[PDB]
Parts: sequence; C-alpha cells; structure tokens
Amino acid sequence: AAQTNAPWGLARISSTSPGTSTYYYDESAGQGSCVYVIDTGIEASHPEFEGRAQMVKTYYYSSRDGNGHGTHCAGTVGSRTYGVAKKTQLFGVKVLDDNGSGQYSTIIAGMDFVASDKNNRNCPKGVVASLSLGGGYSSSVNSAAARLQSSGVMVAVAAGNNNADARNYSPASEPSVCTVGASDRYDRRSSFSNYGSVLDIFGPGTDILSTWIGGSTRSISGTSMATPHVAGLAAYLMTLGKTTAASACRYIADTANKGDLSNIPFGTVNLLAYNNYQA
Repeated sequence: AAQTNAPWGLARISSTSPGTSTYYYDESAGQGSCVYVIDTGIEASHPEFEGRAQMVKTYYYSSRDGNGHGTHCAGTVGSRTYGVAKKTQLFGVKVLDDNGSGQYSTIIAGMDFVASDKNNRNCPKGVVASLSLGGGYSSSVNSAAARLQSSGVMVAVAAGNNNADARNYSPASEPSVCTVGASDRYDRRSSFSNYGSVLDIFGPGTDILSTWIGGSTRSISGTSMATPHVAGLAAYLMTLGKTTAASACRYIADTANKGDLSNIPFGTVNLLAYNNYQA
C-alpha cells in the first residue's frame, strides 16, 4: 500500500533514502496487534483513530487527554493518516496528568497494569507498549519496564531530550527494553536527542505531524515522537509474523538502515528504523 503526501517520518521508515513523501507498507497494517500508549491519555473520539482507540486506565479524575502529548504519540502509532500501524488497536493508560507530569510510583503502577491488562484484551498478533516519558535514573522504574518486557510486551521507551548520555535517565537506561533516539528529516541526530550505549535505535523525532486534542493536528518534536514510530513498527512487524515481542527490538536493529545518520557520537548505534517493505 502507498500513502501519498505522508508525514516525512512515515515516508522515512519505509525508505532507503531521506527526502521522499510517500509511505509504503503491507496492507495488514498491524491488524490483530495492540499498542498501549502510556502517557497523558488519548482523545479516542478523534476521527483519525476510527474507533480503534480506547482509554483503559487512568490514575486521575479523568481519562481524557487534557494535554495533547498522548494523543499525538498515539496518532504516530496508529492513526489513519499519521500512524505507522494503521489497523492496530490502541489502549490508553493515563499515568501523566494534564500538565504532562507523573509520579514515578504512578508510572510503575501503569506498567504493571499493562502487564496484567493484556490478558483482558484480544491481541493475537502481539502486544507493544510505547512510553514517551522519563526522568532521572531510578532502579525501580527500570525494573518495572523490565518486568513489562519480560511479561511478553514489546516495550519501546524514549531516550530523552537532554542531548546527553541516556545512562542517567529512566526508563531509557533499562537494558532489556527498546530505547529510542530521535532523528530529523535530513538524517541528522535530532539536536535534543540523548545518545549513548543504551540506545537501540533511532526514529523520526523532529517536526512530526500527528493528531492533537480538540480533533486537531500539530507538529512537535522529541524522542517522545520517535518512540511511537518504533512501537508502531514493532506492531506492524509482529502482525506480519516477522518478529515477536521478545526480539522485536533486536530485529528492528538488525533490519535498520545502517550508518546513514549524522552527528551520532562514537559508541552510539547508527541505526534508523526501517520496515523493509518491498511493494
């Protein structure tokens, strides 16, 4: 399938070259997979989600996304126009308040929630969790992400926006999850993207158009935007049967575009997420 005039990041993940604007992908499109977006919520009524999004948990007075961040990330995972995996099921877990903040204890509870809640959902092709959040190093946050991964969920986490080594941030520094850095439309490391040995992969993160609250759209930047590209890619590849939750991060790294990014520091992988779809 071909989506013309797609956001640059979608075109990038199906291309061996920057500078194109059509997204190519197998029509299965993540059907039968599920992606949990652990964030500020999801505006499930947005027409771009086509009824495939729902809120499953909140730790606050509402499950509504009063911020936009979670709706944007969910849109990159799976919206009809802005999403990688256009037929996946999206489940929102609101661990972040409407200012975008959340206590680590609530974030941990949300991760353990997903590990159990997947047993209440129909995801025959597999389960992914996208975590566009983080703070300073915490062994307990890392351990919660490790448990979620161990339970059979492909966990993708943002590397962070500190232009620093991700070793000092959590859950970015957890070895067993997929830590995602950000790139721009010219295949440069995004100026804010963290780096370091713990990164597994880069995805599009600068000037990413997606859904926003109020039935709207907007373009924003961050490793929070790169993470859902990778989460959606994992769901898409799992639906195709090319990988599993336990090995999807390594498979994405194996099949990535290699050595094409600039300003990647010595000791950080030079790998850009790529679906290897051949029309």
